[PDB]
Amino acid sequence: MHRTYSLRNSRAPTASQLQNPPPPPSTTKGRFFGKGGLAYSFRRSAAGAFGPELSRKLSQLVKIEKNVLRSMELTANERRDAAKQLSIWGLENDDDVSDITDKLGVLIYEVSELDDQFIDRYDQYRLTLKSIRDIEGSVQPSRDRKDKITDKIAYLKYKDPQSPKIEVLEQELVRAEAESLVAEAQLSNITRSKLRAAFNYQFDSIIEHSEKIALIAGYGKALLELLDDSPVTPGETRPAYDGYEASKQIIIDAESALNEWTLDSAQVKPT
Amino acid sequence: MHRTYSLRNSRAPTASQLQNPPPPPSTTKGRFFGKGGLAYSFRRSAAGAFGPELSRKLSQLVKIEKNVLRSMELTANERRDAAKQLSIWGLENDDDVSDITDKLGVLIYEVSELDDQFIDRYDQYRLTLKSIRDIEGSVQPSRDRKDKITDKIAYLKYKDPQSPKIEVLEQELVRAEAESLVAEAQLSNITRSKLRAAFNYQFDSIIEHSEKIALIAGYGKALLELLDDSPVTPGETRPAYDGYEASKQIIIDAESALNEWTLDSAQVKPT
Amino acid sequence: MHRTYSLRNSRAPTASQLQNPPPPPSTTKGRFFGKGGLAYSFRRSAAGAFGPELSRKLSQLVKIEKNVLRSMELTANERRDAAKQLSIWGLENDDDVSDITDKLGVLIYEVSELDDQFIDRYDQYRLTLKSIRDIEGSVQPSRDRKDKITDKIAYLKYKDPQSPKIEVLEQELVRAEAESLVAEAQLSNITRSKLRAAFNYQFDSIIEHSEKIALIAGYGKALLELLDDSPVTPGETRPAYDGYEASKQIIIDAESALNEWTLDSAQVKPT
Repeated sequence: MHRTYSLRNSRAPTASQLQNPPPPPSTTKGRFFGKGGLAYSFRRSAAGAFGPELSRKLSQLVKIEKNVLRSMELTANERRDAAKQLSIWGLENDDDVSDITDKLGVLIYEVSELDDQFIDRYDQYRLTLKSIRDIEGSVQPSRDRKDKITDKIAYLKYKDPQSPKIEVLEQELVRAEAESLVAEAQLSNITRSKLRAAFNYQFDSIIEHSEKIALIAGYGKALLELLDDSPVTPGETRPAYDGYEASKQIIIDAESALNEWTLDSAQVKPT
Repeated sequence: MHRTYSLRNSRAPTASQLQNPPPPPSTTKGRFFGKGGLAYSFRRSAAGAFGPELSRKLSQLVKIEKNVLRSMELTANERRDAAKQLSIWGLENDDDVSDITDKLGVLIYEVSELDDQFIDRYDQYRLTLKSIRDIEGSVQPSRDRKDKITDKIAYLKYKDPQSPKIEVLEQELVRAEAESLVAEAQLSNITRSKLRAAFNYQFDSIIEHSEKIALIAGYGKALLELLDDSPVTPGETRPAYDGYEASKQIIIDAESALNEWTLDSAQVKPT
Repeated sequence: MHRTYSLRNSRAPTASQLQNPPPPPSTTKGRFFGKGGLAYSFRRSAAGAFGPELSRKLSQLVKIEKNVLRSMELTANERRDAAKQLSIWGLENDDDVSDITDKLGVLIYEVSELDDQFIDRYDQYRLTLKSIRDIEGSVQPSRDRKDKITDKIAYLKYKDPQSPKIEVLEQELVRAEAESLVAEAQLSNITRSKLRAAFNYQFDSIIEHSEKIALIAGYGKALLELLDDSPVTPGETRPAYDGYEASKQIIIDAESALNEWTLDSAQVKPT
């Protein structure tokens, strides 16, 4: 988060924000529950009511992550349709305009397919989170039994300190305690391992997607440079278009670079 | 109290009062019962009517202390709101003015949170007072029984000095007396211990809060020094503001000093 | 604010918080509107509805500050009553206990009177804020007239560009603009001056109050040291109390130090 020490819900402008004023807030921000509907909210609340207490939060996280994946795939499909129909509109235009919008449509198609691949990786990470949820929520009943048996032992001791069940219940409490402390140890180990692996995978997918999208954007801007933005004076003829070969090579190079990209090929250097 | 030997309800001016004349009395001192309402007064009176006689005063003290804590938390919340909305007003002003009032709002926010922490400590001390009230008010019925039984013994002796109940009642009086004198001894011991511990805790919290507020005030005055109070002549332009970094470091240092403060780090030296 | 970069509504423990675990949250935090009543809320909302737009926020700040002052004076009076009745309870106790609680009552009385003095200073600062509110809210109608006249000029120009009123209205717009830009300049100057002076006064009062309360707390802890916390074994006699002279000199020294305190005598050194 970028907030400086102030009560303001506004952050100090960065270098990009200093370069130009930020655009006004989106006009599509309507008034609603802030999420669109209620069925997924009911699912989330059910995850927050019925599940075991100590696993309830992680089950809710898994459900919300599934919602995020659903929304991401839906918006990727919608972006694909938008690119297709944008190029459809650009078909009946100037030949230069038609070619430029067609190539932009292909680039957005690549962006959509890369989004789909990142979505598959994101679902793999979500499955890992589901696995850690499962193991930890199945290790919870050990401590549940420990708490129940210690409460029963306290109640029996208060009611009848000389009851014969005291010794056997004490052995059982010891046994659940040996079952439980070291189970906590194993749970911590597996939680650390699974969390580290899943988040490393997720961040590798994130950086790969970001770098591929950045390369696509750079190639698209270089190809936009090809577009002739010089206006033609009223009443004049249309100059001939000869950018088929240049955009031809540009899209060829974009595909070649996308094939060539590797995890080590990432040029992002954190400091 | 600062009153010198005079009938005056006025005290000799101190060095601070000698430096400048004291401000006139507050204009918000309206006419009322002096406390605002009646429900808490009814609660206090009920504490002063229904409880056991010797514990009634301490129960009243606990109730009044709860009232004080309620008022303190309410005024802390109101001060927080005042700081927020003051900085809100200062948003639409000069950039230097906006920054200075924003940082002042953060400082008052820190003052409010420190007040909340002191309030938690004060409630812990109030709980200790409640504990001493409970033990002492539960030890009162021992002396109540002693007084009742000695009155009964005197009445029986006057009515019938040869009654057979005289001997058994005398044994019971002895027994309550052995129950009561040493109970007074234990009550004195526990009262001393609890009072000393609770008041030491309260005074430690008080000095910690005072020192933190003093550091906040000093940093705030040093930051007010950053404000450009030089007036600009009519019709002239606004000089550029460059105090972001200086206040940046000032608030950083204030937070660092607040973290660094310890009980031994207090620089107040009573003589 | 002490929050580190995390979504947690919890701050990293400081040195004092590292020394001992923080006390649990206060048990007096009931369920209500969070402020106690509704009449002051109605007053605040009226300040936020009826006043001029650009002065509405500052008028609300003044009203909320008046509420804060009212609450502070009420809680100071309640603390005074609490100290008095605490010493009242301590009257019927051990002679050492009676003396120690009486002196503690005097110390809390001093704290209350210092709170009253700080309240007077705080009301002076609030009056300064009221003054800046008044001048700025009275300079707002100049820009109000400027906006009204420019809207009227635009409407007249659209309706009839050749209307004779165009020239006179244009002169009037120029005149309000000469009235308004330099009025903005003067408003910025007076706002800077008043804000700096008022906040310097407020912070001086704050640091003075904090230092006096810290000295009171230190003297009170040194006097608590005088209390004999050694328990007496059951069945034994009460050792004689001889702490009249020591507490005598301690309270004398506390009064002398309170008289001796000056603004320059403050030992708080911000870094």
